Amino acid sequence: SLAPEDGSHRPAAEPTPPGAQPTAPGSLKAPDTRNEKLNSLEDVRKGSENYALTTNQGVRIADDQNSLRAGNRGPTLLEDFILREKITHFDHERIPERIVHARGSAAHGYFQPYKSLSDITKADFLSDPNKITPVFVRFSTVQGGAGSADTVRDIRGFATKFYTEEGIFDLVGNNTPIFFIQDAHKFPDFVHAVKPEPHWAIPQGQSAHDTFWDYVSLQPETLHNVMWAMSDRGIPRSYRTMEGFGIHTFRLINAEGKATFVRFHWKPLAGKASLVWDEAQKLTGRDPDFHRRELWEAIEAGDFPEYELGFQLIPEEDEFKFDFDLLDPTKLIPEELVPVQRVGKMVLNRNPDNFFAENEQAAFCPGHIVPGLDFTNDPLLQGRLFSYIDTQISRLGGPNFHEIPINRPTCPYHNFQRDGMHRMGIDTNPANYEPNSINDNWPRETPPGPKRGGFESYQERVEGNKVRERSPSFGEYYSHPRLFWLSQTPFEQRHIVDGFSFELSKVVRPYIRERVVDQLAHIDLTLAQAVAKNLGIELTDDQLNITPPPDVNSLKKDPSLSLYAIPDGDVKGRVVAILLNDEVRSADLLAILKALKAKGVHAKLLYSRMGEVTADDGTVLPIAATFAGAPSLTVDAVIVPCGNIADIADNGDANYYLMEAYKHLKPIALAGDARKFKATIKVDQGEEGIVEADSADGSFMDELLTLMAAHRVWSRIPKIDKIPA
Amino acid sequence: SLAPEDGSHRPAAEPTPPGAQPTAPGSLKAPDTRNEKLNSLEDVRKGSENYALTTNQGVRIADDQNSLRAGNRGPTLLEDFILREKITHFDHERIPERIVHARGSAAHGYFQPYKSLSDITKADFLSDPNKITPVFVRFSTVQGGAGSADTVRDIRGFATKFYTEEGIFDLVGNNTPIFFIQDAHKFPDFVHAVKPEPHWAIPQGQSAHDTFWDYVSLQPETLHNVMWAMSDRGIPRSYRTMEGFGIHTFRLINAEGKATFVRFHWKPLAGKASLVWDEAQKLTGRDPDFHRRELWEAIEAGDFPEYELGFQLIPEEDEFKFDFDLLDPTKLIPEELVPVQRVGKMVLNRNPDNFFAENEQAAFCPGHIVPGLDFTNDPLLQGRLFSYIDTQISRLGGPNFHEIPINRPTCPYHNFQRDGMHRMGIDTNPANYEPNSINDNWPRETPPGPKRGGFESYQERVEGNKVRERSPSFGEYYSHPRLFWLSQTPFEQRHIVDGFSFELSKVVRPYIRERVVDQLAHIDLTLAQAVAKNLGIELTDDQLNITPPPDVNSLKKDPSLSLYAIPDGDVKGRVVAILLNDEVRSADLLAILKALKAKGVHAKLLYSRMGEVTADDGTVLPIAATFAGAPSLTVDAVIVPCGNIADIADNGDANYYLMEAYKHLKPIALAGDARKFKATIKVADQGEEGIVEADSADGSFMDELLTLMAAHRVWSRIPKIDKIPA
Ligand code: HEM
Ligand code: HEM
Repeated sequence: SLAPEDGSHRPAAEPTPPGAQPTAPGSLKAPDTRNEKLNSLEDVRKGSENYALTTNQGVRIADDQNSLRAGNRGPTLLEDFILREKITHFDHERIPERIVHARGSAAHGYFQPYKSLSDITKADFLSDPNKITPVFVRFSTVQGGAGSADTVRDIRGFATKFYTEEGIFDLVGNNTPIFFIQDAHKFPDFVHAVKPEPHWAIPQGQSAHDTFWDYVSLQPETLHNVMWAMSDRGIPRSYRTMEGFGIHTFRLINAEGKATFVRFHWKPLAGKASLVWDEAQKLTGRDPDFHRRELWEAIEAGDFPEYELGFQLIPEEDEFKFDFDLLDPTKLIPEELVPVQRVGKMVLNRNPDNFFAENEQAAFCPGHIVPGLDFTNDPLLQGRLFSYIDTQISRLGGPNFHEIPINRPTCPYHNFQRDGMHRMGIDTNPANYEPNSINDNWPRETPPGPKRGGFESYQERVEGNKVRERSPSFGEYYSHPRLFWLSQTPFEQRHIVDGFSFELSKVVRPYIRERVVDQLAHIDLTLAQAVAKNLGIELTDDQLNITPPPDVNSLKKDPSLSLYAIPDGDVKGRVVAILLNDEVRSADLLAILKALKAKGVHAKLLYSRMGEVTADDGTVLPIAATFAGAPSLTVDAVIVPCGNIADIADNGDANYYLMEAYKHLKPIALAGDARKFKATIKVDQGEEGIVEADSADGSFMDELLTLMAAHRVWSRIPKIDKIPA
Repeated sequence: SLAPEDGSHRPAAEPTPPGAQPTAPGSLKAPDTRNEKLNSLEDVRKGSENYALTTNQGVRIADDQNSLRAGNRGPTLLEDFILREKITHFDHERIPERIVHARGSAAHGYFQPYKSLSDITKADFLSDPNKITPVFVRFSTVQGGAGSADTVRDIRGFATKFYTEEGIFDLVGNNTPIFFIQDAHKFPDFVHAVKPEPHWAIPQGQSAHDTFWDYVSLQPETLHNVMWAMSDRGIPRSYRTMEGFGIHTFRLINAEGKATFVRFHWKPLAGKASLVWDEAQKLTGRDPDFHRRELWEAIEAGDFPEYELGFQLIPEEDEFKFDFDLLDPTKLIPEELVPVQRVGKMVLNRNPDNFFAENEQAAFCPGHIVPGLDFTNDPLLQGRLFSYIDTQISRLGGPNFHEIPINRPTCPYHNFQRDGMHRMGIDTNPANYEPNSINDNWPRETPPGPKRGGFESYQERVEGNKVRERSPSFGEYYSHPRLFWLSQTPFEQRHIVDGFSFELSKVVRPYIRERVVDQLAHIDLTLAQAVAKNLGIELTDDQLNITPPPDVNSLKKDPSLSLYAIPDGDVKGRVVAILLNDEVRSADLLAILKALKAKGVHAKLLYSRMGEVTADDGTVLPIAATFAGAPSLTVDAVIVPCGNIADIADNGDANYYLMEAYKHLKPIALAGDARKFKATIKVADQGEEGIVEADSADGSFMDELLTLMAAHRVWSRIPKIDKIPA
């Protein structure tokens, strides 16, 4: 009898925009949204409604408020089995977090290819355009714990579990196309350096400390993935607005046994967008769950995250054609030399029911491949194949982690494997070995073949001695950092300079700072000088004379490496803050919202207090948040309609919201008297990125939506140093 | 060699101010700080200098950069035993974090009593003023994960491990004197409610979501601890600047067998200080490891955290002489009815060497008591006794967690317990059971005695029927929250109203907000009216007519419940930001620093870039951090000296630096042309209380600034920050 009579506790099982309703588990939120993986999970879902509360043994509980005691004011009794089971289960809730990418957010989806790829690979999931494969995707950061913030400067993980007809395929990618290290053997050294320092366990979610920059300074192979990290790539606006990459070269194998080299790409259909550092660092304070929240809400809204799977393809005879080793994971393949051809579409359309059961327990391993794919001798990748199965024995508590429901294949699985902790499968097979006659040798081996064949490795030639030795072909470190750098817009280049500058400023030992700078002189002198000047370091004459590295196969730049050089903006799923007053002009707010709804743009209505305001025309407006409660940090744009502006004109928080939005390069739109706010951000004829008009004209809504399509107002950067926000 | 020639890589083994040197494991940083427990760990401490790099089996590694592979562009081989060992170890580094109080920072220290307490207890470690007991202290939040932020709004844990001669005593406490719930049976319900919500695991380190307040609204026993939480107690300035409480009534037992009732207190020598919320929420962004870092750095500097252990003592016959029940842990004992007798002093004086080894693996339990102490029937505490041992099994991977070194007793430990995962002790006893004749029954039972006796429970009379039932004497929920609210300052009350309003602001279902407000009308109408207004709620005529709850044993208020009502200010260990310019007035700096050193106040010098600047008298000043890099959030005060003020006058980061500190009520001092900054903070020519100003910083200027800091924050300023866009 505790629920409200108006039924305001329950959300609607309808797509609703962010903040409209309580968020719910996905099967309640969207019961009609289905795929084969999600239908297969019905057998393990527990309901709640109209159920007696029980122990795990099915015994109904009379009193869930009290321990059993020898009297009212008595001591608690050992015999209280209901108390102890409840506490015992609570005391054992936690399991070890992932050693890396502990922080992650996940959703169910489906994948479909555009056309049969059966010419280049015999993988069943790429075999036909009508073949629809369920996926589960987890996006993550890298350094921080499960309880760390989302919008840190870090790499992001992009791992995809394809539940195919011929097995699970895990594509375990990152949001940059390279990694920091060449050889798996040094993964703990590099991960120990970026991680919090072992004496005092500081700092969390930050590469900005001494041990990371010490390692980078002594291992220049790192410098290419560090540039990406120090770029706006390091702080994305959303998981929906970043690129995914496989990073390693892998193989495709077709029915003839012909092997094609591949690199995997995810391209975001919503386009690439990133935060700026001041905004990102502050947002870890205002909303540490910002990416996790944004993603759940985009999906509850129907703003389904969409990505296009892309292949970079290289014939086997083309292995040595480039200036870099294809097996080197610190080098990218420029899109200018090898294009991405579109392979398929992935759509994330449903949230999970239980984060711990589905996200936290989900296990990806890049070793999970299917017939039609295969590895290469990329010596980072070779090392990963051992690690992902080893870690699950402790993290998921045994070798039966595949029987945990999220991890189960939809396709059939039968073998002679037996027992292990938390064994779920009860095998009826008389034989637990092959060859056997007592079960006629079932289940049986399948020979390799074009469809439904057994897995067989590509018969790659191996010649050479047993050595622990780095290929000399890997021993070039500066030319790809340089290609990346020259491919960036000038405003991206300052953001990179500022990232290096900020992080190095945090480094306590100055010699570590000086060595990182000396490494930068080897990539480009302009970038190297701009950092030295922010650190009060002066380049020597030797440093000034360092010859630039070769370009990569004759390229001066590649613009596919920039987030913004070629615009790809889509406003659908973006959010505007609307700053109300106590007597809002109804005409302005009516026009504003119908323009946003038309382009799938969301709004939140903000005031100095919660509850309701009334517009000039009597309309009751409910309030989503306070100006302090949902700061500018959390929106793409700000719109102030006309009304009793006097009401908010001297409001400290209302003026700061405009200044915070303005400093962070966001579009700002002012109608009527709202223009008087132009004084707080020191703007009168007006400027690019401030939309102003007598009323929210509809041309006014067109100017604002056009700016939102370009994501930020880069022209504004020269003005923001003056503004104290 | 990879190290610099100059030796700038190694910190000095002598105390230094924060930022002066790189931080170090405590045994490198302070090798001559010792106690019996730090000396006991010497057997497991592992050096690194001048040693061969080896496998765990002690095989020397020749090449630590490469997998073994067939050809230098070849596949990795299974037979590489060195790579697999390194990867495996890495692949298995994490253990589960604690279910609650996962986020924490800890340190070694000692405890000494002021005088022999054998009159009221036979606890050996309280027996003698010369008895020095080593400790390990862990401070924590409650809700957040091990990787969540320090300065969130939350309860803080204050756990103390005493290594006594008669066994380990863990006093496991929180920074408020009550808890949210009465019976341990509902702990999982309350924790599930305050924790991130199960569908999407949002939000981290916050109680500002629907399920916590849904529970608060439907369970009014919660309201007293919610009041402390919504107050500035929820956002302390430092672990050094908060109080500690055991919460439960415990028993002291003396040699004669007399039981005395006790509640435990930790009184901070550095005094009580707290953040403001806007400042604290932002610090979780700018520096989420702020409490952890400050603790480590205070100790590296020599500003030791110090606390006074205090007892509230109730003789057994007074058990019913309060109009609240002593065994209810949502109820507090007012220091006005029962004063805290300061009984001893604890000092935290050494950082650990390895955070995982000592902090993360440290296990505390309220069941770990020693002869001279006993329990009560407090039903929250009764439940705790089961849980602390139970999680330790999964979290530290078996029943041998006491053999993890930081957990080990310094006193002798011998029993018939055998085996278990990772058993370290090799037992030579021919017997693994008693009674035995084969070892002559060693080891042996000890009869209870005044000193070095066996533990025997206090023979408390039990009369009742087996019931799952809540004492009706527990069912009064508003009178302690009222006593707390009346005991606060007007600015403290404003901050509580703001705490409730901001958090209920983030509650999505308005009926939950209406419901929490209805509860506040049962506590106090003024507080209920101010929260409803901030939420656009109108109290009904009914809500307006709700009778206030009665006084607690007729106290009108208790100023011990307030952080600021009585000044306890100590500025030793605080920090000042000094905002530099490219030609600083040396006269201003020379006075600013001389006065801070004298009071033990730290300074970090700040500029628009790193490196150095030169003073007008030719002094080279090293820059500690940028304005952006060390925001106002991280300092107690800001002083701006004279020099070339034009250099930073148009600097947005520098103006905003002063605007943030002003909004957060911090003291600001401006000398000479620095006064030109008064305009950014909208201070008039006439000046205002809380802005120190003079044409040079001569003596009166610093005495004015340091006086403001003793008062911690400028409360008079709260009406003037409405009109600052910061
Ligand atoms: C290009 C290089 C790498 C990429 C792109 C990569 C990618 C990822 C991703 C996306 C995850 C998170 C999966 C999830 O969300 O659950 C992850 C986790 C992990 N990675 Fe990597 N990784 C790389 C290199 C390595 C290496 C060299 C090692 C060790 C040899 C390693 C060991 C692990 C482990 C232990 C986890 C946690 C495993 C688990 O509990 O499931 N990774 N990696
Ligand atoms: C007044 C009430 C309570 C206080 C003051 C309190 C205090 C604490 C503190 C300070 C810690 C952290 C210890 C550390 O740093 O290692 C802790 C941990 C814990 N508490 Fe509580 N607690 C209370 C109630 C409860 C209750 C009722 C339960 C369970 C029924 C409980 C279960 C736990 C558990 C399981 C841990 C984790 C311990 C570990 O993993 O080592 N607590 N508590």
